Amino acid sequence: ADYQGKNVVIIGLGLTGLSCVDFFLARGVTPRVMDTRMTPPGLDKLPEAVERHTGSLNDEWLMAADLIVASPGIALAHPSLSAAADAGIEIVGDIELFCREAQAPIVAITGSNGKSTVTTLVGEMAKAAGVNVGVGGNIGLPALMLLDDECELYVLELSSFQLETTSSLQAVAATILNVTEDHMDRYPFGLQQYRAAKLRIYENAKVCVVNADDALTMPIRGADERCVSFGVNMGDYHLNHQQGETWLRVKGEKVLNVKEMKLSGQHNYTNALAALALADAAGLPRASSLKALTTFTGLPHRFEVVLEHNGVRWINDSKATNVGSTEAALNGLHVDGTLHLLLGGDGKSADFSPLARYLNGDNVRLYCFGRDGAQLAALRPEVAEQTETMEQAMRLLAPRVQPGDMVLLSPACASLDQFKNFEQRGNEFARLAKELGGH
Ligand SMILES: Nc1ncnc2c1ncn2[C@@H]1O[C@H](COP(=O)(O)OP(=O)(O)OP(=O)(O)O)[C@@H](O)[C@H]1O
Ligand SMILES: [Ca+2]
Ligand SMILES: [Ca+2]
Ligand SMILES: [Ca+2]
Ligand SMILES: [Mg+2]
Ligand SMILES: [Mg+2]
Ligand SMILES: [Mg+2]
Ligand SMILES: [Mg+2]
Repeated sequence: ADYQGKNVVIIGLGLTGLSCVDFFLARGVTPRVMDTRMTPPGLDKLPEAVERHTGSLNDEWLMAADLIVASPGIALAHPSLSAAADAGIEIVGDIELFCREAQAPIVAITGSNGKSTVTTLVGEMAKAAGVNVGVGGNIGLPALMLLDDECELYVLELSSFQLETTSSLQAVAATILNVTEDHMDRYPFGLQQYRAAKLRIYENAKVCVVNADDALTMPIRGADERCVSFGVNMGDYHLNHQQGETWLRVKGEKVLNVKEMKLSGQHNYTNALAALALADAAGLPRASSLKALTTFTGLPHRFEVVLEHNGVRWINDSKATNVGSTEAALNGLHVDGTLHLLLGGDGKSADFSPLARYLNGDNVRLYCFGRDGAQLAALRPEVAEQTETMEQAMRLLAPRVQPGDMVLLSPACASLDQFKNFEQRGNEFARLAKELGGH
């Protein structure tokens, strides 16, 4: 597209907004930028010629714009943006700008949880094929930074927020991995509204990869000829268990024993299936995509086995900051002895009820900590202990573990009551797992 001579205003001075600034500067357009934070991090990366306004939005800048480029972190519903749209001012986001310029096929991945794992996995499948693939859309590598005429394939992780401002995406393959109660703040009309944002990803997609086990991932008008499904018990791509073994199965044919993979957990096996369905639909060779499933290490803090010693697996699932993540970790969970389950932190007023139906059984112990520990111990008081901190809980369980056991940090809560971020929490869990379980 051609932006010469336009009055362009960018909202957000994070990495995403900075990538938008770079995009317009590379095209000879000097945009204006604003951020409601007084001193956003990106401020001191800006060139001198870019006018900037911080500490709030600048309504007259917005109302004079030819094009508003909104960070995903501000709502289309914010009064200033509603006022601009009422005036007929075009509002887009960075993904919309990307889609207008992308000259290679796009694989597009959204969902409440698992996006980063599936996105990275599809990227590995492309790399195994020798494809110069560009992988991004997370806050840490914004899509506009991927744009390059040498790129042969784009793999984008897309949030519901980015999708709300995107209209030009024509994915060669797209998925909604799952939809669970999250981002409730931004979706005042509930789960079907949050869903409608994610459903935009299928607009003009050539192939829709849907979750057979989550009907909210189906396209808005229902299943159609574009749809390929992945699931646990059935679907085009599904899981097969027998003789104590598990296989990935595609259209009636086993394709891989999961013992060749390095990921653990049924939900990561379904992530593998979704990734393979997307890669297949994108035209990547099956052989190299299966090879990627055997080399993919997984991402830190996502159901990550950090220690396996003396028959005890220690699993860092610190990135399970919400209930749907932990529920997925407990569903179909394979443990031969006792599960020692670490829950706690700032639960953000979540309903933890869903976790209850997994915590019966003679082989479960709960260790609950942080701000909301008491709520979590309430799930099943008989098998629960409550401490202030994760380290205290780990010291409580470490002398009790036996071969066959699993120690799972799947907190279902944010970490900010006691840690700088979930990465520090996961890193601390790994340090203590090795201190207490390695020797
Ligand atoms: N298919 C899945 N369903 C539910 N939870 C999952 C699934 N795959 C992974 N998880 C868990 O969800 C948490 C987040 O994983 P991941 O970082 O891949 O998600 P995401 O969608 O990228 O998240 P974000 O919205 O923060 O970008 C981790 O606990 C991971 O184990
Ligand atoms: Ca802002
Ligand atoms: Ca206590
Ligand atoms: Ca956190
Ligand atoms: Mg001024
Ligand atoms: Mg999210
Ligand atoms: Mg992510
Ligand atoms: Mg079902």
